[PDB]
Amino acid sequence: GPMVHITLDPDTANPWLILSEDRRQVRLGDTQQSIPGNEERFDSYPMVLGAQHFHSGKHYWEVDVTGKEAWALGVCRDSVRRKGHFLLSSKSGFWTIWLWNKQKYEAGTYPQTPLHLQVPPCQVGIFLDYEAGMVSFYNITDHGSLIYSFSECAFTGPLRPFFSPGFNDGGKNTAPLTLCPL
Ligand SMILES: CC(=O)c1ccc2c(c1)N(CCCN(C)C)c1ccccc1S2
Repeated sequence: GPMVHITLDPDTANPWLILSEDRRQVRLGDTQQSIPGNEERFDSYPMVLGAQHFHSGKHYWEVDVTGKEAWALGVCRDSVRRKGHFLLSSKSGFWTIWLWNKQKYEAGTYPQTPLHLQVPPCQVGIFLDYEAGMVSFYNITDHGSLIYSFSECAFTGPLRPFFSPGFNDGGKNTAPLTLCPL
């Protein structure tokens, strides 16, 4: 079935992130870690990928976001640029939604799409359908209602799970993103 056990890829993790020993959780740090400047590491935002690669098929996983004032989740091409600033956009190889400022939910279309959520999600489900060209986001707290779906994605190559526990703000928002047991 589509449920997949995601683990986080340490080689991609921005130095402002702290990964748990089992690589199932990630949070913002108060200072940057001193770690290699390898080509796969996001250097400008607190972002990290899952280790898993998807070339085809249906895949599903869930993330706990309880109480966080900001986070971003989704899928991206493995080929996305890792160094420098960029637009989180489905024109740039990312299919993502996010929260910031405690109550501003947006989908990473270009331009961005505001999302009106009646129930703030505590857990989010991410469903990837490679052949259908779809990435769908579900509000587990609201009985699995649809938050947003990207369609007509027309994927090539491997895709990766994408995560951010927030941006750097002054040590705020330090609770982790946690991959839920499935
Ligand atoms: C849209 C875009 O390219 C974009 C690029 C990077 C980031 C981002 C938006 N925001 C949303 C804006 C935060 N700014 C205003 C500080 C975000 C949200 C949750 C977690 C991490 C991040 S960092």
